[PDB]
Amino acid sequence: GEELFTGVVPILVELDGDVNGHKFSVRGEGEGDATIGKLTLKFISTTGKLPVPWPTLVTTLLQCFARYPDHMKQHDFFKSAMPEGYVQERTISFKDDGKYKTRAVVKFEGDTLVNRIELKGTDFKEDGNILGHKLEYNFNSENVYITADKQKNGIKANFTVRHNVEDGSVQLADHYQQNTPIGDGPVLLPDNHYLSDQTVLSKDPNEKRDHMVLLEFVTAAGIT
Repeated sequence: GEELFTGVVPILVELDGDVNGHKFSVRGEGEGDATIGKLTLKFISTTGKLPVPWPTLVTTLLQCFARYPDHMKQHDFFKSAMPEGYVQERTISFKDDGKYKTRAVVKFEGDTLVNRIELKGTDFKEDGNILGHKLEYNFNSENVYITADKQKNGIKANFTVRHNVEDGSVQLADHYQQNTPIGDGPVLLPDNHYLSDQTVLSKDPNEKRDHMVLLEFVTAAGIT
């Protein structure tokens, strides 16, 4: 499990989405290095312009690349489910707006870690932040809190992303998360801990298509 992440791992992310009827498709590529918990990814909208703001998709677009310090390595559920993988399901509720419902399959295909995501959004107002494209191209990073769910044999996470609106307001995104392993072998189930996130978004100056460059540092903490 954790032996699969000792070196740099190439990454493929494929996303199919529909929000209030607006279909779109996103593909991402890059690499991960869990020794330093580093993610470098570039996503592109293959269906033209994205009908939602890119920041709203950052959390949906590989926590198995988190660096768990040595003293916490028995709490790494994500890497314990590899190579057969795990299913990541989320419900991202946007305040005074709609919600994303995502289901992702995260496993290895050879040496490549593949994240295949289906996203469905409903109840979005066309003049509100998301569909109105009123969110700034930035990201406020915080901690993701993880608890074990022994009965369903996985984990759960509950965190809230704050999106800066162009007018100075803040659009909240309530994330409920579940992860369930695909394989039947036993996995590591953790005590309560958290992932510390550092996220930067940027642009590729030579990329003509609607895209987003993503740099992520994910580290576990909360257990001494």
